Amino acid sequence: GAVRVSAPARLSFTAISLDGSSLRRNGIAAMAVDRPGLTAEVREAADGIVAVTGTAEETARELAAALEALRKLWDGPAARVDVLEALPQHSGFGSKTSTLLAVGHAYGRLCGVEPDLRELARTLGRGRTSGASTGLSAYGGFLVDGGHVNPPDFAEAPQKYLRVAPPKPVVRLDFPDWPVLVLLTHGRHLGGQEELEWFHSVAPIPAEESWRTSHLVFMGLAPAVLEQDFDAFCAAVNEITFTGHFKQAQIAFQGDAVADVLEAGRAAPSVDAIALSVTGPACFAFTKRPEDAERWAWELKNRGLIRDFWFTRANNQGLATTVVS
Amino acid sequence: GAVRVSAPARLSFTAISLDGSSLRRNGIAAMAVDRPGLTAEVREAADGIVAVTGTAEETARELAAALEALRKLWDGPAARVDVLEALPQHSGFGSKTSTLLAVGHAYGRLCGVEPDLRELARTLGRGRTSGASTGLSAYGGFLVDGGHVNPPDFAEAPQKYLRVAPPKPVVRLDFPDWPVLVLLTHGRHLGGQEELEWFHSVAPIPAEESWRTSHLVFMGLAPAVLEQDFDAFCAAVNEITFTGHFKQAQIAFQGDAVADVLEAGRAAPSVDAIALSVTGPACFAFTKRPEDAERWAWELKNRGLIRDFWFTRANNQGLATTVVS
Ligand SMILES: Nc1c([C@@H]2O[C@H](COP(=O)(O)O)[C@@H](O)[C@H]2O)n[nH]c1C(=O)O
Ligand SMILES: Nc1c([C@@H]2O[C@H](COP(=O)(O)O)[C@@H](O)[C@H]2O)n[nH]c1C(=O)O
Ligand code: NA
Ligand code: NA
Repeated sequence: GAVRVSAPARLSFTAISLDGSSLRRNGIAAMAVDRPGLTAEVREAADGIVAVTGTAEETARELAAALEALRKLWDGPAARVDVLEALPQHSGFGSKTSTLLAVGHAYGRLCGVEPDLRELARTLGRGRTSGASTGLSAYGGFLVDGGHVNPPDFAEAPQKYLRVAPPKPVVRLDFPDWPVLVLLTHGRHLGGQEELEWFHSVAPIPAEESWRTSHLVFMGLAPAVLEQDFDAFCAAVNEITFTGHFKQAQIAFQGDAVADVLEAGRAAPSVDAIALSVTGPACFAFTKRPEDAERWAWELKNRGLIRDFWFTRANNQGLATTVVS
Repeated sequence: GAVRVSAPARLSFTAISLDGSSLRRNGIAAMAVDRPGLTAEVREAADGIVAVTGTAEETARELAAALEALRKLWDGPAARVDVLEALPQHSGFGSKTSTLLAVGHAYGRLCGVEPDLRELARTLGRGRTSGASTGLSAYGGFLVDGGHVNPPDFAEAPQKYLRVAPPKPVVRLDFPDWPVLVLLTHGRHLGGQEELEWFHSVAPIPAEESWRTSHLVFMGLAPAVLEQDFDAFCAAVNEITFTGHFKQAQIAFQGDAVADVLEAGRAAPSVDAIALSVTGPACFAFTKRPEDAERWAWELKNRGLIRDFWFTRANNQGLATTVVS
């Protein structure tokens, strides 16, 4: 037998609370989509040897380590995982957390265990700052996690904390039946030390900017999703993309390759709103005229301003498993 | 037969978005408690004449009008409602909405109808600004509604809007198993035109203040509730009570009678946090030392600084109905 697992990608709108005086830090607004997706089959390894196929080396080593640990934890068989459809690594799709939880849950099912995904996340050391991928793995839809309570020492040295349980979702909603335009831009994958050094230049952000981001997320995005108000939703997405303090810093860190696409989407009458997922290269867009947006993205792809584009829709469930032979 | 309905009071922490440039207006953070409570019995009026007992005149006239309308709407019998336990009127307990929805739903049950409470609210003209009482009637617990999308004209004349469907809850959580100390202060019930004139002096509030209130609510109160973090919860409640721009204006409008109690609660080591519900007179407090807080409130009541006090707990369900004879 095999356990077949499917999971959605995570698209992130913004991180919220990154100032040096707030009661809490982090917080992520995010949604789940069908494409790109993860599709993987977990079965007993014939030779009793853990085996991983169909991912980049970093994720494959990490899946092997996860399977060797869960094998010891649940006293299960050595597993092979064949990843038939991989989430693109370090592209703004939340691939590591989404894949570790999907495969872990699947191996869990193979072991006759039904794991808590927040616990599995903890066990595999995921969602230290973000609860987005962890929550969407469980629920799908649109979600905002409440990040982490800040300690009394926080105001003194905000840089030590900002950088064991993943934040639970303070908002979880079904995403309306609106199509999502995914835009794969030209974008570098960021340099670990270049990134840490970049983050320590931008953060802590002004307190007022944390507050405005909470306001745009909780009193902009989230009610628009809940009330299925397309115009309200797009107004909030654009306010985040084009005015969000931390988002602006992410766009500038990625540079012209992403900025040119966001400005093109804003300019285009076929694109009602557009966003950068994390630091990309994945951007995502909303349109009440997808026929027009298709034609717009096809020309950007021809010109070589983007590498690729596709329409997808929200996943309002999270991961799914089937037994197959 | 009779339908016996019980419903919790609504305690309000703060209104959120009351500036002249925000994507949305209003928004309420609130919770449901057992005491004060509503307890009412709805039966067929023997003489075929609508009858209301056990409330103040304003609410009684309004319940009669509601029963005469729902009678016509659902083609039901003339009802009598005996309100055995009334929510105190205009005291910060959300009595009108809570009572209209409880009695309407009960009469509904008498008519063999199961009404949508948001629709019933609309029908009876409730939750024009607040969704707090409407949502807590349905769910109980702790909730934050997302208020109302602001029109394009809003930025021009914010005063026209600020002042048909009630806002749905963007956050709904179970309240943890913490006791709530209710403090009934000396407080005037506000003058309709004194209030409208007061509101037009304070609102619109600065944009930065709207943003900080969203931040304290969504990235303060709500995650603390979700994670059952008492110290985090109290830190957020106090930040709202003592620094909330709009809350400060409500305290100053009510004056010394409420301000003296809030300052006493803040000063008291037995009171970890305290809040004013709307403009009161009801305040409410949290304590990890309720034995000490009991002794503190007993002395304030003896001295005559408060009229009354009681402990209660959260109601995590909303209204409940039973059939009785
Ligand atoms: N910069 C991040 C992250 C980081 O990605 C990593 C994976 O996250 P998940 O896939 O577990 O959700 C985390 O380390 C988080 O810091 N998330 N959202 C953002 C954002 O800017 O919106
Ligand atoms: N100033 C209000 C109101 C008003 O009370 C009335 C009843 O509300 P519900 O009982 O339907 O929730 C509404 O008209 C609202 O404007 N609510 N919360 C507040 C607050 O300051 O927190
Ligand atoms: Na556009
Ligand atoms: Na105190």
